[PDB]
Amino acid sequence: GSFNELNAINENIRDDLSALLKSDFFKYFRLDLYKQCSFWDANDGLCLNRACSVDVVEDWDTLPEYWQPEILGSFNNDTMKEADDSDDECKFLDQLCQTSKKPVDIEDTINYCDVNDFNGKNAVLIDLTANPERFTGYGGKQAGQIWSTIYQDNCFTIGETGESLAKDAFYRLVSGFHASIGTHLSKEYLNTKTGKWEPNLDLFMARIGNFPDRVTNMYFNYAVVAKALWKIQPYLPEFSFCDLVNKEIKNKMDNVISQLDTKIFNEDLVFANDLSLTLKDEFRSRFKNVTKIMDCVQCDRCRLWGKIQTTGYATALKILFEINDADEFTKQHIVGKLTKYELIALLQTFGRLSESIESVNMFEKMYGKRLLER
Ligand SMILES: Cc1cc2nc3c(=O)[nH]c(=O)nc-3n(C[C@H](O)[C@H](O)[C@H](O)COP(=O)(O)OP(=O)(O)OC[C@H]3O[C@@H](n4cnc5c(N)ncnc54)[C@H](O)[C@@H]3O)c2cc1C
Ligand SMILES: *[C@H]1CC(=O)N(CC)C1=O
Repeated sequence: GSFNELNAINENIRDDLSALLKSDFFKYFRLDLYKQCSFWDANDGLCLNRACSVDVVEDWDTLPEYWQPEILGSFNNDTMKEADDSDDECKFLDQLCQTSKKPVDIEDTINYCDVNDFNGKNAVLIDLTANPERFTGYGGKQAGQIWSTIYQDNCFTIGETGESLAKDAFYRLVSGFHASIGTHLSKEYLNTKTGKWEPNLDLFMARIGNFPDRVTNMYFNYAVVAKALWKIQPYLPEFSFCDLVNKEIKNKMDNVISQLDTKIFNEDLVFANDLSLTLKDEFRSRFKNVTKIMDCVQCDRCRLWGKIQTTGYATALKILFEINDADEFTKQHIVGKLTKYELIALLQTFGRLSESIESVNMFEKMYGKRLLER
């Protein structure tokens, strides 16, 4: 029954959210090309023995050279650009249009990236519109080990208030995230017979359709992210007005968020009121580690989007935990302190979840039509 309300909300914002995500302000994301995987060599030592590929398509050996996993998951050249230490993504929403640099800086220098701890040994700005999440063929042992490690590190301090609650929330968030990716690779699948990317109903049923709970987890994630966006809206500063190109972005983000109001928000989705300060920080800490293990993903596009969504979820949790027991002054502070980096992650993550719900609707129709066919 809650699918009805959430999906209704999503039908109305779907197109407005899409256009926003395509704007100059939100279309790029800062990514460090240098991987720090605490296990195997992520950078060089490319994945051998297909320990990073999926059997799926009968056999890749019978498919053309340019349709292998390493290519389907690679970045587009003519899109990304070098990221400087002045990258707006490192700045706080408060520093974006601070009344003609109210914070002086008419001399010396100010490295916001280095300050806010963006120690990327080699960061670049990727065009998310030209590098969409899609089926890349990535999978196998590495993919499975990464997912397992993530799910297996669901261990909070015993003796705490809601240790069971935190454990359930963490699992659902990861599951919705995992499912979200499964829905996208099913929606954006490469038909090795026409070279066209098209919906693959059979894959979807296998990764999602026949496991209703994965669908439920995506709606849960959608509500969590939507609630975090709803919670910050009243404290968003005028972060875009001073920029000619993105002048209306702040207002256009308001158009979307305002259409999200639902009674579902009255619910304590991540148990903010039931988790001790110790679990809240442990919970947050687990997600940063998820964001870290993303460096072990060999597939580049998968890593980019993984970094985006995990960061998106970490931001949502930060918002919902902190804004919970906070006065108005603290709320403006909390929202004003989010980085552009974090806001892009949060909104882009909401975009992935919005498209996933839409894709489920779409696949359910394909399913219904194929059955009416036979
Ligand atoms: C962060 C990350 C990002 C990725 N991004 C992409 C991508 O953009 N494109 C692409 O083609 N591939 C991507 N992959 C891979 C994709 O997630 C699969 O791992 C892959 O298609 C191989 O499928 P599988 O059938 O081996 O495993 P999965 O379908 O990954 O299975 C893992 C195991 O967990 C279970 N499982 C599956 N989904 C859920 C869920 N939602 N909730 C609870 N359990 C579940 C399954 O039963 C199975 O035992 C990514 C992997 C990681 C680790
Ligand atoms: C998580 C925390 C812990 O000690 N275990 C057992 C190995 C977990 O599963």
